[PDB]
Amino acid sequence: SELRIILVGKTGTGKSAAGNSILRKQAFESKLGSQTLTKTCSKSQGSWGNREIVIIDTPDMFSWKDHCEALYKEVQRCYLLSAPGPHVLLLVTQLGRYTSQDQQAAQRVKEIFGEDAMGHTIVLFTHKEDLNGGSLMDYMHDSDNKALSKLVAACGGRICAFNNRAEGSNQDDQVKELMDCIEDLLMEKNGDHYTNGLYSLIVKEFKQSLIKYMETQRSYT
Repeated sequence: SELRIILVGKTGTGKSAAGNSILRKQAFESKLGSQTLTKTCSKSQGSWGNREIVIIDTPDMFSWKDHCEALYKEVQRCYLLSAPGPHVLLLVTQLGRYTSQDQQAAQRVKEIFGEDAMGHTIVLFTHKEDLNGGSLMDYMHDSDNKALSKLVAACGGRICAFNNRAEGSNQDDQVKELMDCIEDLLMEKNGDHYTNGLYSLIVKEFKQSLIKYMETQRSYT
């Protein structure tokens, strides 16, 4: 009955702080008034509605253009920490600021986890206060950002808004909204988690397979 979530997103959008909001603790390094840069994967756990939540935070470099040795090592770490596969990938973006770099982060999710990972992805929008009291759905409807529309479509319209600084009922409400989105997704998937050939495989063997897998995914994109 455990729920495994992987966090991804463009640098500066606040994915680690979103993880902390969900778990209601300082699970991942994130300091008010400073910019976060996550160098290595880590995991933390909490609960919601009597089930255990396992969150895997990823290095910022997953979202970048790079293919260094450390990248392959950390991807293998991410797969080991999230095995036998994530129920949800949470792609973290800042409201009103979906740029080429967010597009790259989305492309990298497909590269690292497979294009079909979009079918278990939910788009988070941080800085929800910038809706100025309007609804997120109206914001999506009225947005002329074509790349953002394409991401939201790939994700089956699954979206949620957060203020990472939320407290009390504001915090409880945003986490509940996310959990409701997750529950709807899992109902539709008969409770299935996402998986792929690399999860099935689960150090040198994995590395070689991952490089080939990523190359294949780049072509599809």
